Amino acid sequence: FADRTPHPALTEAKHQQQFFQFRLSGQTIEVTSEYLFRHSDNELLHWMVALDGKPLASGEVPLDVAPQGKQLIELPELPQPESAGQLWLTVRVVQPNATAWSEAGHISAWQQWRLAENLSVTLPAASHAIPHLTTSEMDFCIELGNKRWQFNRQSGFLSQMWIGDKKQLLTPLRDQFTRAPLDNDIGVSEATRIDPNAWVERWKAAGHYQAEAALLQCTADTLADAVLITTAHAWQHQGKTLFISRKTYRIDGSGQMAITVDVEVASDTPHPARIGLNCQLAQVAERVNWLGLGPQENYPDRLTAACFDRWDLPLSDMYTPYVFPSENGLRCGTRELNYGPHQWRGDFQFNISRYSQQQLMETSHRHLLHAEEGTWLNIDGFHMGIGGDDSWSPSVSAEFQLSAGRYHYQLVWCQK
Amino acid sequence: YQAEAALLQCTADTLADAVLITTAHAWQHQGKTLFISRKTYRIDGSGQMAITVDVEVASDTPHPARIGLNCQLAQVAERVNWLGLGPQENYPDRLTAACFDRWDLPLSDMYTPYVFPSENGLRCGTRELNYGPHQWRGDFQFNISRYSQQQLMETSHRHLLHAEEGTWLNIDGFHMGIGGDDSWSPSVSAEFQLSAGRYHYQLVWCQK
Repeated sequence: FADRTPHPALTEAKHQQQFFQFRLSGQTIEVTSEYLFRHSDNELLHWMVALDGKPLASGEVPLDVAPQGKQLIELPELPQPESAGQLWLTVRVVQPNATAWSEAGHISAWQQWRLAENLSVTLPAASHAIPHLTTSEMDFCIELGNKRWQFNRQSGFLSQMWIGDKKQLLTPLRDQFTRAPLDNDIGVSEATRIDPNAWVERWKAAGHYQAEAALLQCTADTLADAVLITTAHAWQHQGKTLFISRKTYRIDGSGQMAITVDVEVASDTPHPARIGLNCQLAQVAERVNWLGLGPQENYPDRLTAACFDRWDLPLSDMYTPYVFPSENGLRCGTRELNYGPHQWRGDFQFNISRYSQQQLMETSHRHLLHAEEGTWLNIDGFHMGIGGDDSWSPSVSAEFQLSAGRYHYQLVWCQK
Repeated sequence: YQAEAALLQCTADTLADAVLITTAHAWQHQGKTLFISRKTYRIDGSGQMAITVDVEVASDTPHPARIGLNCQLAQVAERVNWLGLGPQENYPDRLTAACFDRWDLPLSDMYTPYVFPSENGLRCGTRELNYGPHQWRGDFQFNISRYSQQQLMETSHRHLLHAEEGTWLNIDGFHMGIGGDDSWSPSVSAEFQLSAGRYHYQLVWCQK
């Protein structure tokens, strides 16, 4: 920023430009120096092995590597854990002494890898309680304990949840296919000249920002130990069907709601910016806790610098205050997200903030944004790349466009 | 090639207009779980069985060659009719020459008689497959023949293959590339390896 505070992209540049390169082969790390002139004489290697965020082993090895040379580092016999989960190895190079340009403890390079994984073969504990379905003309209602879920039969969306008598939502949980456009999506360098190839112009012409959901199907069933709700929706613009969404919600005896989503995208509409859900939660909590890539904002084509771990930040750090407001704050590769009493599990991307995608789209300056009631949560199965080879022509590479035609993802929403 | 399936779950429910069967299986070798498969079968009033499959693959096992189903059908029909890429054999990294259309061939053209027997005969990008009275719909790859994968693996020469009873059908959600930059080192590019960790696909099996 003009006051010399960093954008989140500065950390991506730091990692890609590091002077040490690392390879892992079994138990050996190979450290290669990209210095031309100096020996590594102010460097030590911290390693750590963790299992789904919880630490298991650590260590430090002093680096002694000639300019353009290699050093092999053998790790001690790693622990075999009983429990299920992915093991991660993380190395960081730390400078123990101050320089002319850095403080003591400056981290100059890092790298992360997956080691062994144990898949969970334990079937969930069978609960005695059965959730109760009630059916009016307007609604399906599911009660279990103090918990309640309500699905509106005209819209076919989850419209409210209660814990006790405390309502949890301010807006229903609905599909989302759009983002507040980034500067690379707008694709303008001269304010007098408009490109029709720009992502935002293609999305606007096709009607993605205006598409209205039509309900196709909405039904409810009692199984032995669960309630199943099944919905389908079509998004249309002027006769043309752009997207179809088929969902199942399965509410079991433990109180966990499992959501399964299957989406079809017309092959001739421009590829959507995202495929996910959004809602506005009634509460405002101080912290956000997640297990996945961080701690900084990261996108599918800018995530090499983020590391998988357990992160905890205050809510205001989950928003990036770009001077011209846009989509911001995404965290990728997430397995678990905790916010107040809510927990979401899956394999997803999310952003969480006090500003809707709509408010970010209609406001031209950050100082004119005002916090909305509650918190806006965007949970995505899939998200387009952000580009940036330049900003005045389309620049998202084809491997980061959402061009597969069929998409599938699942979440579990529960109360921790 | 040795992994044994262990049953985790198998339950049945009557819905308003359908029956739902739900299964889970773990494939193991010496304590280590290699794959987990969760399936639903939903049999409705029109007689269509809808099958939904979700697979997890351990990150540290080598990427599998395919993710799909197989069975041996009792009947032997003369023709195979499909809507998808053809008419020749095509694989995920060798399909640029095949065109999407409606193809009809005799069963013996669905097998490629390579002198040293191997996996052969795959057709990709398929939306519909008709064989005798059966129809399968989805978005899948298939091969159909009189030889099991096991017989093709254990036999060294094509002239020693013998037709089995009925027909062997392999239906795949996903299939690895075949390589061929050379034949004496690994040569399948990373975009054609099955490295995603989680896989999902669905079929409808019905009688036409």
